[PDB]
Amino acid sequence: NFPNSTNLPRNPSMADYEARIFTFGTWIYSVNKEQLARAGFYALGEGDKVKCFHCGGGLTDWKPSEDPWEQHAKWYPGCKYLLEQKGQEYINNIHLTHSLEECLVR
Ligand SMILES: C[C@@H]1CN(CC(=O)N2CCCC2)CC[NH2+]1
Ligand SMILES: [Zn+2]
Repeated sequence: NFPNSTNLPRNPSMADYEARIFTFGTWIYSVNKEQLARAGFYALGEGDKVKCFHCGGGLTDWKPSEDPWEQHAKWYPGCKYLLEQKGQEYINNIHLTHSLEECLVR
């Protein structure tokens, strides 16, 4: 499934922060659930699989050093939720950061 880059959320049932939060339940994983919800993510109930309510972009295997908004920008750069909450300056920063990384680690 392709990522939603329209201004309309793919899962409007999950558009409220309240809604997203309930999906987690007791959360054992290394990334903060409220942080994840704030970044538009709700839990799938399979390991630490989250999905963004707006773009539908899915992310998994959360390391403690990984930020929700950073990972959102990384994999779902076309998400209009992301664009709106963070701004384009932030998204460019994130991209330049990750690309410069993949060329210093590399
Ligand atoms: C949270 C972070 C996400 N990474 C990539 C991922 O989960 N993807 C699934 C769809 C394509 C990118 C793995 C490491 N942990
Ligand atoms: Zn998104």
